[PDB]
Amino acid sequence: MVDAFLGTWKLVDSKNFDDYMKSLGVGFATRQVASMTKPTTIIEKNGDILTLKTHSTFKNTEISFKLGVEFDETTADDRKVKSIVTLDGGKLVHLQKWDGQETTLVRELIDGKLILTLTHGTAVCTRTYEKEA
Ligand SMILES: CCCCCCCC/C=C/CCCCCCCC(=O)O
Repeated sequence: MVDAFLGTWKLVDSKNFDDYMKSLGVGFATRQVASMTKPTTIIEKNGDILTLKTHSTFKNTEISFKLGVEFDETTADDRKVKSIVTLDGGKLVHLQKWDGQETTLVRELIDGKLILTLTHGTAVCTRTYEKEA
């Protein structure tokens, strides 16, 4: 059900990431470096366990989870959140909760590209990834 998402993906477009980061309280210097990074996202599965790596010249993260089962996560910007990832309408929907706040990270495949939509507050960022062979 999550198979088309699997593989190695490289960032090729980003819209409103600064707005999203600023909404989360990320400092200007971090936003500045992040605005010039092009991460690689690697999504792998082993049975019911997905592992999602995000690699860059700036920061790296890795999470492992089962769909539909809450997990603790420490984000790239050091938020300690309660997370859950599901499939909804064919999209991979990652919801993070902390301090009564929420943000969603929604991934969907359009014409073979992976679109990541990040929403926090009123900020909506769209990042496009292309698959590495
Ligand atoms: C791990 C790569 C880090 C990139 C720099 C991020 C700076 C700190 C910002 C944190 C806010 C949360 C961002 C989540 C999305 C990361 C980029 C993406 O996967 O397309």
